Amino acid sequence: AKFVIRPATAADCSDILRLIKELAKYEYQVILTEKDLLEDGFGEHPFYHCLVAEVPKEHWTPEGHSIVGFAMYYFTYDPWIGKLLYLEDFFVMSDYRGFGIGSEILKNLSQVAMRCRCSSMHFLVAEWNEPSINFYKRRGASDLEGWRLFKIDKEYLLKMATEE
Amino acid sequence: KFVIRPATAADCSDILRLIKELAKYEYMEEQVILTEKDLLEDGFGEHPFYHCLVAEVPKEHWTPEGHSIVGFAMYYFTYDPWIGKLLYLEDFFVMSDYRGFGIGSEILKNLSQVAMRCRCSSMHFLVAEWNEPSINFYKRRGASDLWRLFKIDKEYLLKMATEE
Ligand SMILES: CC(=O)SCCNC(=O)CCNC(=O)[C@H](O)C(C)(C)COP(=O)(O)OP(=O)(O)OC[C@H]1O[C@@H](n2cnc3c(N)ncnc32)[C@H](O)[C@@H]1OP(=O)(O)O
Ligand SMILES: CC(=O)SCCNC(=O)CCNC(=O)[C@H](O)C(C)(C)COP(=O)(O)OP(=O)(O)OC[C@H]1O[C@@H](n2cnc3c(N)ncnc32)[C@H](O)[C@@H]1OP(=O)(O)O
Ligand SMILES: [Ca+2]
Ligand SMILES: [Ca+2]
Ligand SMILES: [Ca+2]
Ligand SMILES: [Ca+2]
Ligand SMILES: [Ca+2]
Repeated sequence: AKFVIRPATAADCSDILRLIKELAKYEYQVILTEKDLLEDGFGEHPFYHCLVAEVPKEHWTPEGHSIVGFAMYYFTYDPWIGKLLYLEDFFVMSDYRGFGIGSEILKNLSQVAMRCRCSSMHFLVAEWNEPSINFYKRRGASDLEGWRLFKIDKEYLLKMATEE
Repeated sequence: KFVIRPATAADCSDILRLIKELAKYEYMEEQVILTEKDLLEDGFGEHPFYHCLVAEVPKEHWTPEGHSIVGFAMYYFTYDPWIGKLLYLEDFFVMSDYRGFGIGSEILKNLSQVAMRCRCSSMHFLVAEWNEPSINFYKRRGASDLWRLFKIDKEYLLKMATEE
């Protein structure tokens, strides 16, 4: 009912994976491990940053968890405009929604963007996810040729890395 | 006769030049509002928001105007919470008169070695549907072709950042 928003620490990684998997579940599997998450976020070069919502013992989940929400983000670069904050995952446990946790994470995300001089914050939302679409729209969000996403998988990267 | 190397801060005027030539190629040169000063700050300060590789030619092959940089790639890392680290190819461009000589292939070898060193599972990138030469260029190297994007601008972010 009351809560604190703070940067994640390494000891939060198990809760982060649990919430990544709960958001995946809401959108739809997840093959990332706690160890990856730990190395990728808290090693020498962080590949993502996380804000976490923490509730007092009074309001811990039935399973005993203090962390009831999170956001995962990273920076991207638009070579026409400049740096962007990219919001990757954003989720509050179903029983703690509607009490301002979300809005507080978004204020903290907003602060990061201004500190870091991002012109905009970018994020994906599913078509069917109507409550989230309206929630974002209320806060200023607009929606954005025809350019296709391509990927080259590690087996082909390996081939090119190791040909001369 | 060419070397692929990491960009240095002194290469920023060339990077902007090639950013603009790629946007022209993509029918969108008028969108480029980035400056050389932004590139320098964003690329060559405390926190780089992109990385760049450049193709430099020797004196005997400099462009008619005298430039030694004839190609580049701009990249950054993103994070897929289901999978882990990804290498995201933002811009990839070789000046027309210097295409067909192995430069793009060699840039792609260097990108693939970044992905391997960094343990990225895949390299992701956008390709316009009209851009047939490049589509086939990438498909011959293993590329596979494979939800609404919202933004919140600076003024709305500042708004959320500064409220109780
Ligand atoms: C992942 C991405 O990058 S995009 C996808 C975003 N994530 C999701 O959709 C996952 C499911 N949803 C959620 O986890 C959350 O609802 C979030 C993250 C979207 C928002 O977090 P919350 O803590 O619920 O936000 P907060 O409490 O500040 O406000 C939510 C708003 O919805 C309303 N609301 C939320 N729950 C309820 C409810 N059960 N009944 C009535 N109204 C509700 C609130 O009144 C509030 O309204 P406002 O827009 O007028 O301020
Ligand atoms: C972010 C993005 O991905 S945006 C889209 C990419 N950019 C564009 O479309 C802009 C126009 N394109 C460019 O400027 C590009 O970098 C490209 C895509 C044209 C590639 O750069 P290039 O230097 O032309 O590539 P490179 O010269 O290595 O290879 C092109 C072809 O010539 C052949 N080739 C080049 N050099 C040699 C050589 N020395 N011996 C034999 N064959 C050669 C290659 O095999 C390749 O053909 P393939 O597809 O059959 O293998
Ligand atoms: Ca996500
Ligand atoms: Ca910053
Ligand atoms: Ca220069
Ligand atoms: Ca681009
Ligand atoms: Ca690395």
